Amino acid sequence: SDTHIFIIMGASGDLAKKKIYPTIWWLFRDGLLPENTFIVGYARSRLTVADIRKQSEPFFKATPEEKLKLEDFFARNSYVAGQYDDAASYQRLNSHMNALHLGSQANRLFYLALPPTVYEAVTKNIHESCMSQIGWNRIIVEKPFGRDLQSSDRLSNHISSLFREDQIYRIDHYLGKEMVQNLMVLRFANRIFGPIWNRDNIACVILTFKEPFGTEGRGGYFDEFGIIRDVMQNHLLQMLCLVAMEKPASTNSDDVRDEKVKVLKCISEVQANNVVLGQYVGNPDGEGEATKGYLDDPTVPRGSTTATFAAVVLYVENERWDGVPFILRCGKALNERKAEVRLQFHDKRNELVIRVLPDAYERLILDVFCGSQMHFVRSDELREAWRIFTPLLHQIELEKPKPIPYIYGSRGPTEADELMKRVGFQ
Amino acid sequence: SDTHIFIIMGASGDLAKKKIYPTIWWLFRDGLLPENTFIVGYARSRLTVADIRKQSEPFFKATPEEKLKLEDFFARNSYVAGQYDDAASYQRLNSHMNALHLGSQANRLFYLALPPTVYEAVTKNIHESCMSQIGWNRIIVEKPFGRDLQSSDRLSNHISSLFREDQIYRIDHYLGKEMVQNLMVLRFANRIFGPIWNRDNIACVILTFKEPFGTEGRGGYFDEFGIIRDVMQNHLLQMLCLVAMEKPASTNSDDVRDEKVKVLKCISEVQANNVVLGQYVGNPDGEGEATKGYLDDPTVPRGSTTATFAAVVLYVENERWDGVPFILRCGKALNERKAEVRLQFHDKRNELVIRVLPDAYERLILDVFCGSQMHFVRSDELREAWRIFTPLLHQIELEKPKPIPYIYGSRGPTEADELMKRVGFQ
Ligand SMILES: NC(=O)c1ccc[n+]([C@@H]2O[C@H](COP(=O)([O-])OP(=O)(O)OC[C@H]3O[C@@H](n4cnc5c(N)ncnc54)[C@H](OP(=O)(O)O)[C@@H]3O)[C@@H](O)[C@H]2O)c1
Ligand SMILES: NC(=O)c1ccc[n+]([C@@H]2O[C@H](COP(=O)([O-])OP(=O)(O)OC[C@H]3O[C@@H](n4cnc5c(N)ncnc54)[C@H](OP(=O)(O)O)[C@@H]3O)[C@@H](O)[C@H]2O)c1
Repeated sequence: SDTHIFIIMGASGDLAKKKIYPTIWWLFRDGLLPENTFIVGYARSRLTVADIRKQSEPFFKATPEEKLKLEDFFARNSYVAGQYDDAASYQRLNSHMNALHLGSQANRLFYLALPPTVYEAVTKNIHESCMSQIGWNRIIVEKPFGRDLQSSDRLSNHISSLFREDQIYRIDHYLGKEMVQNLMVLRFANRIFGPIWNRDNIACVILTFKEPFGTEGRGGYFDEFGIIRDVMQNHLLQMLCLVAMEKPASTNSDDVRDEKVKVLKCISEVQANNVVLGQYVGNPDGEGEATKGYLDDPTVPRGSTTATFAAVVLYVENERWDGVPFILRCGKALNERKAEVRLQFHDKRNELVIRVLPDAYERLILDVFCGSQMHFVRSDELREAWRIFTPLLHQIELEKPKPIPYIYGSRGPTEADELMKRVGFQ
Repeated sequence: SDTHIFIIMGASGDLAKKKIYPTIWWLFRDGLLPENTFIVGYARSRLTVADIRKQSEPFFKATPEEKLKLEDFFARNSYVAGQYDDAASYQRLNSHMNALHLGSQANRLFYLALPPTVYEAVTKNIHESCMSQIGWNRIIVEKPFGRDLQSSDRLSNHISSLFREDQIYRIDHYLGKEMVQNLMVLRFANRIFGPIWNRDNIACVILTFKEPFGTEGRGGYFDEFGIIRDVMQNHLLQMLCLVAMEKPASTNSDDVRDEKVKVLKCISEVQANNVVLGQYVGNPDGEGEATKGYLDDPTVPRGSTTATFAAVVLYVENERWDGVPFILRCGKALNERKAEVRLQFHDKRNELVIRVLPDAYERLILDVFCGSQMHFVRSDELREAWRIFTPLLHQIELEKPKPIPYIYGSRGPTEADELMKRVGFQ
């Protein structure tokens, strides 16, 4: 229809006031939201809309001449309070949404801006209380999608036992304002260079994600993940899929995601001999945040063996690719801010390099509004990535191997380049 | 065999003392010449080897410790004097070559460092006087290979009436020390991206040759050619061939040159509507040779309509390429020193970019020594390029259209970009 309700499960946290309210503001200001779109937040802290405004207007970049549009925006805003496992609270939320103009028939988009530890509760109550009877119901879940195959499997099974896959939207948007253009141009490259990309012409493919900045006083949150769960298992693996995939049956989201799943189902579990881990130490001669290392961050626990750099070799095992090594190299606190995919050819060796107005996160919100699931990891697709990376992560958490120390600013630990050479790179 | 004689027809000119003596020195110093190689020069001016040495040693970059190798080098040197159409002079040359150690059986490589106006004479006398009876005989001819289809045809017919094609080596080496790597990597790219390069995936191909420097006090020699005869008709057309060619039957020089000829035989004669010509004027705000324009060069005749920039659209007409425009854009005195080939794809539009120890000219001398004709335009291949570009050049010399004036440092006359847009570039 034409009436939409944007439920924000958790308006009192960072992601709410720092981004999603600003981003929805930015889409409304530019006339990109549906004309009949209400924004309804919901958390336990009792507070007025004006409190959200006083504590989240700084981040809007508002200018005096455009503020009347903002007044209409906040007329669209409303907020109610309640618990996350209180049936009466969800009933109050549902009745308040029904009270809005045409809220009975309206589409409902639930953004779970909550720590996944409460998801099991929320997804339940919504399912039995707040789902629309006429319009569609789409839920946006947030990272982490578990931390291993078992936890991710239990969470995804719980969520998919209540919502069809065309209602589950797993969003990921923390690696740059050009995050969607990456996958878009990589899909275009797979559609163009489809016939060339075989084991006959290519000897090795690499996928690189370098960042020049460290954790920057926030290594405490990064310490509970690791560089494998933060960059590799989700994004680099998705672009590996996009590189190695077959020609899709069409341009539907589900067909290309089927091809990505088919690619993932051919990658065996990575083992430690094909893995090089590294941790960045403070640069003695640099200045600024360059002087501090990973362990010099106060939020990082002492003795942390968490890797902030990883080089991993995977192999797609079919007829198109066999023995062709896919080298995923990523790392915080490096020499450049580079995100590229280089395919080296069977012959100095020659290689093809693929380097990178709706801006990423906004593009993603608009995809869930229109309904295109193109860029969201699908539930069965995730299980395969977690299967690939789970034994290695269990081994790392069990044995806790000391990551190779590398100097802040270096390209990486020399063992990574040695690993590349062992498999056949030069 | 093992004995070689390097005849240099014309040791008293620039190309002799500035390059070919230095280059052969550089190949001997590095042990790249055959061990039994004699260097024998020949021109009308009577002079000793020591005069060539006193006037060409500056250009050798000799260092005190390496000069004993140079003494052996000049022991290999010798020189005789005579006319270019005097039978007795060529008889003296032949007897002197026979006098050398094993000179009767030795291979003979004739380098015609002479203005082509005497070629007809030289190539005759050699054919009847100085060709070896046991070893091979290879002649290196030099630009210009004529100036239109008729003159080039008469010259090539005269030369090929005396020497087989595996004896004629048309050398071209004035556009950079990386001139051979260009064609090498372009051949590799054709062998790799063969299946992709069709009219289905590609909408437009461009081939760019930009130079940031002007004529630099030597516009008098450039004025008799034009930018079409200096860059486009020879080099850019060769790399167009290398891009659009089919898969060769093997890796022989003659098979790939057959493919290049097959490509050339499908390009019709270019007409003025697909041509944009430009002449560089002095930059008022720049400094140095930037202040002077093309007409400010004293060696340039007043009122010269010679084009120093050209943008030309050609079309290969077969089944692999049809309606696919090949845009050859070249120009002296520009913004960058760039030599690239960009293939634009059928969709912002995406494009594939191909940009560029034996160093070019040395690599070429070594190819004629070993005998690989890979990088030398073959006699039947040249005729096709001259056929393509002859009507346009006749029209330019007849009507003398004033080239579009463009500012020194600009990308080029706006009419070139307009021409690109007319054919379908964006
Ligand atoms: N790179 C990443 O992976 C990344 C980065 C940023 C955010 N995120 C995800 O984004 C989501 C939003 O989190 P946030 O960082 O923006 O802020 P947040 O403080 O984690 O959560 C926002 C709201 O959640 C409720 N909440 C927090 N902890 C709770 C608990 N233990 N029990 C019940 N309710 C609780 C509170 O609402 P009330 O107290 O008002 O009820 C709080 O204001 C999280 O799921 C987080 O994982 C991920
Ligand atoms: N970009 C280009 O196209 C380019 C650039 C450089 C050179 N070249 C070619 O390289 C070749 C070498 O020429 P160069 O520039 O190095 O010097 P050059 O002075 O043209 O020729 C060298 C020798 O040729 C003889 N010679 C010159 N004009 C003659 C004439 N009208 N009749 C008879 N003999 C004559 C003289 O020998 P003696 O007086 O001792 O007998 C002279 O020392 C030429 O064919 C030229 O076209 C081309």
